[PDB]
Amino acid sequence: IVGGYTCGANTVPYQVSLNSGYHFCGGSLINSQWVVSAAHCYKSGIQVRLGEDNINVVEGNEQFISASKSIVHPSYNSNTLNNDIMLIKLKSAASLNSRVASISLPTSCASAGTQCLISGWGNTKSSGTSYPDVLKCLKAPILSDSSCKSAYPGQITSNMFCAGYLEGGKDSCQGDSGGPVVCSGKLQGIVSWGSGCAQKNKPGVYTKVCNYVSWIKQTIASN
Ligand SMILES: [NH3+][C@H]1C[C@@H]1c1ccccc1
Ligand SMILES: [Ca+2]
Repeated sequence: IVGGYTCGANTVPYQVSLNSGYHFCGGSLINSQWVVSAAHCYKSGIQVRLGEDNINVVEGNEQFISASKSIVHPSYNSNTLNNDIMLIKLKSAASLNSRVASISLPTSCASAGTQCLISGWGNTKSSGTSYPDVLKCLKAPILSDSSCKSAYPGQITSNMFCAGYLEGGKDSCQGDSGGPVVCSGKLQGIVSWGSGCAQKNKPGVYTKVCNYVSWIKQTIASN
C-alpha cells in the first residue's frame, strides 16, 4: 500500500496472508473454512496465515492453517485478468474471535463515490521498493465507470472496478494482490491489477465481488 497508514494490530480481522515460505498475496476470510483471493495468486502448497499483524514476528494471535483445495474461477483469463478470483478451502476450520473474523459478502454492488478500506502487506513505494512487516490500510473511493474506462482504454470489463485517486500518490501495490476492498462492512473488491502503483491517472483495478456471489455460495455448498 502506497500513501496509506498503519492499520493497527488485528483491526482488520478478516485479512489473511497467503504464505508459501514467504508472504506472496493477501486474501479475505469469508467463513471459518474459506478464503477468497485473486486467481493470479494461485500456487500449490499455500499456507493461510490468519490473525497476523507483523508477518515476520509471532505475536500471539496467529492461526496458520494449510489449504486443502484451491478453486480458480472457471473463466479466469490470465492475459486480461478478467474474473480474477479464487477460493481456498482450509484443512480445518479457523477459530473465530474479535481478532480473527469473517467478512460479509455483498447483497448489492457498491456505487461510485462509496468510500472503502483497502489493506495489505505490499510495497509502500511507487518508485523503488520497501516492504512493510505490519499491515497497512488505505481509505479510497470507488471511481466512476467512465473515469475507470478512460484511464484504462479497452481493458475494463464488467467484472472490474477502479478505486483510488486520479491524482495518484495513494494506491495498492505489489504484494497487496488478492487482498480485500471492504465498503460499508462488505467485501466489494479484490486487489487485482493496475499500471504501476500510485501513478497519476492510473488508479488500482479491483475484481468486482458482487458479480461472483452466487458462484462463491454454490461452490462452498458443494466442496
Ligand atoms: N495500481 C496499483 C493497484 C495496482 C496493483 C499493482 C500491482 C499489484 C496489485 C495492485
Ligand atoms: Ca505475526
